[PDB]
Amino acid sequence: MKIEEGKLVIWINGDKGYNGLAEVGKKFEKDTGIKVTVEHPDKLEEKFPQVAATGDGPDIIFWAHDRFGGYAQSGLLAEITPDKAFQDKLYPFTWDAVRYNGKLIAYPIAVEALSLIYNKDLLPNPPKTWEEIPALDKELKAKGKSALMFNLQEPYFTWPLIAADGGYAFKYYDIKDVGVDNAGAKAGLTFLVDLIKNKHMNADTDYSIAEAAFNKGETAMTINGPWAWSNIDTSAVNYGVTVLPTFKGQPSKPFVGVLSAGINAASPNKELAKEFLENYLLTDEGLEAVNKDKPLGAVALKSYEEELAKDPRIAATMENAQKGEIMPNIPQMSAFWYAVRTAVINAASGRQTVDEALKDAQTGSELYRQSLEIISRYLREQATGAADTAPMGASGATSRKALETLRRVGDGVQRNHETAFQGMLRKLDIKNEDDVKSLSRVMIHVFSDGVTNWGRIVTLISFGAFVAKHLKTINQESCIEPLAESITDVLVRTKRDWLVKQRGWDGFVEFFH
Ligand SMILES: CCc1sc2ncnc(N[C@H](C)C(=O)O)c2c1-c1ccc2[nH]ccc2c1
Ligand SMILES: OC[C@H]1O[C@H](O[C@H]2[C@H](O)[C@@H](O)[C@@H](O)O[C@@H]2CO)[C@H](O)[C@@H](O)[C@@H]1O
Ligand code: NA
Repeated sequence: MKIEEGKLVIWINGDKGYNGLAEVGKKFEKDTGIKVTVEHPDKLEEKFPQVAATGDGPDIIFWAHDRFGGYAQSGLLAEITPDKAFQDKLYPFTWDAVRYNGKLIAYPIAVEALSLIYNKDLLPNPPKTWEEIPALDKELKAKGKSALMFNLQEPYFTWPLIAADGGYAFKYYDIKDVGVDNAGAKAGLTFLVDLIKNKHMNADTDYSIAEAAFNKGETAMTINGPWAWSNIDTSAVNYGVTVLPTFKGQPSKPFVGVLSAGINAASPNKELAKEFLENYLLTDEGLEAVNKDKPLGAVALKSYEEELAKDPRIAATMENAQKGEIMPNIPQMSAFWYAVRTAVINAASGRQTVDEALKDAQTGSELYRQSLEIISRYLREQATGAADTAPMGASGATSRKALETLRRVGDGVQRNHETAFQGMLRKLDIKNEDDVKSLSRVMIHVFSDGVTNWGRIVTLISFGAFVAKHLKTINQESCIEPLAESITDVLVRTKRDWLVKQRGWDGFVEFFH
């Protein structure tokens, strides 16, 4: 099994206090003889699910809590079971952030929210509104400075503004209700785009560029989290940390993250990982070592948070946090961020209009759920002979028309392939939920081998329906939902970009109209 026993490998993002974490690791080694390696791989949040699915990767992964539901759904995390006395050492709301399907899937570390960071020597009174920024930038440009620079390549940083006037990810979670392309989101992202068009900001600005400009005194404000304050301390900029500006009179609403540590389900060192996280890291001295390297924010550990809470920068962080919302941890968060990242980048660069960009983001964010709705309904009605009577939601005319198209087209595909499907089904031993796991390997492989088009997607789904009929016949109707989920995963994981390019299921209805 790929992960080595008797050592701990930890992954944490490169903007965090990884040298402090490695000090905690040295302490552990001194008491236990177990060496701890801390690494900060690029794109770790994307790499983890790839490697862990093979039984490889780090023993411990640190990331905000939003990615952890996806990893837990995929079976990539160990359930953690801290006892009552340990649970009571942390804030309950930090535990809530790492609860998925009623199980704790990670240890919470610290609460992170973005704030407005400003240079007090350039801007003694920071703007209370977004709307006053253009005028401020004009005033600053006369003196060779700019008003505001922040990372436009990661949507986390633009989210507070998108959300201010009513953008939202998933309504509180109703995965059916997505608010990425509503009027509020459009208003916020249009304001950003106008800043860029009026040369108050540059579309190419990334994390490093914005940090460098702020810490060199070139720009009067940035938007960043507590991890950033160490580099600003070293630069000797006189800075303040404050509430984000309002937009259309309403607060900026940052997405609040709880930095959390999960244990790899494939680790043979789970007991050492638990001992390290509970008895070395989540202690006053452990968190202090980390926080001294790069500030964590509002830590989850009550004893130590009471000391940090007196710092005005933490107060500001918590003020922004209360105006914001805790991120969801559901599995489609990954897709939501991918869609939104592209929409912001393309709207900023002018490759797409705001309307265009947010439409595509809404399609991408809704794709898994919409696909599972169609596929699960078609498989279940095929298997049983009766349609599901529940409505689709308020966003569900697309689901409905896609199901109707699928019935029409799929009737013929199953009819014409009945002999071939009967043959393929016989080769396979599909008798219970264990077997369906295997099918995913087969179905991915077979599906990916050929060309990408709607006809072949209909054939994949049609075979799924043929299997569902068989499942029902042998009293394994409970396997139909897992089959539908597995087909949906295959389809959206391998064809997401192609699907969004087609306008999702509306494209399907169009192709076969
Ligand atoms: C694992 C079962 C799947 S998934 C799938 N996805 C798209 N298309 C498929 N079949 C067509 C003919 C295609 O490739 O266009 C299949 C088959 C499938 C099913 C039965 C068969 N008999 C011979 C070959 C074959 C293939
Ligand atoms: O930009 C989308 C991105 O947002 C959040 O990632 C944050 C992270 O939480 C912070 O700890 C800090 O590292 O900056 C990151 C943004 O660059 C989400 O947690 C992440 O899943 C998402 O992709
Ligand atoms: Na990164």
